[PDB]
Amino acid sequence: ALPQTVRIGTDTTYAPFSSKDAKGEFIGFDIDLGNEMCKRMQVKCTWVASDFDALIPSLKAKKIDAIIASLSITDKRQQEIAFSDKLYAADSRLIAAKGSPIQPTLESLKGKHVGVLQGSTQEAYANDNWRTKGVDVVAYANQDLIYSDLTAGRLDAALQDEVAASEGFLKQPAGKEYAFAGPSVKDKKYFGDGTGVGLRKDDTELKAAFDKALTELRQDGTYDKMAKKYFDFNVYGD
Repeated sequence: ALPQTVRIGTDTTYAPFSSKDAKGEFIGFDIDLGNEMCKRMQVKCTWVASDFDALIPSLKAKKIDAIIASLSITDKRQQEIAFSDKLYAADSRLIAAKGSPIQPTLESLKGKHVGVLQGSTQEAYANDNWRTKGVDVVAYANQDLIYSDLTAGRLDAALQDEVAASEGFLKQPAGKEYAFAGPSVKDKKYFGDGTGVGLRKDDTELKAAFDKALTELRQDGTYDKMAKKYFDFNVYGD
């Protein structure tokens, strides 16, 4: 059976997907997606705020029943837990000066100076595809210096998470004359297969319910209406 009340864990420090408003209500695209799915599942859902690092432990311990918290669908996590179908993409993407012909390809990037955050999934992607193939990829301790190096012309391009740069640098005055260069880069190995509802492996009925609700709210246009509140692009991806 479904939970009487599905307890859904999230970390409310990640706008525009999950945060708290002035009245202490949970808000964001993750919250809209969860609530809409729950409505169609005809189950009660209670949101539970905690730190992201505690979510999978809480799920395994049955303190909560589901995770919606921009949780990447990784093969490593798939070994321990289950996921719904993709909620939206969490891919990376290059940023360069407006008008730049740069593409996220080895051919385009040879001769270029690319910056990436040290220790990141973006760094790993850039390492295997670009740096070891001869592209000047330089790793940074701090994202802020990546962006100030880009605007100063020290860097030609920066490889970042797509949505975070879209909400951050590209909407700040310093990023006004900058733009994504080429399409997002997609690879489950480095970036996962999108985000999804995190679930216990044996709760197959609950997975079936979330997946059914998601398919239905996507095909009747509710997904796109909800996403448009936060995003002016195809956040779902491919």
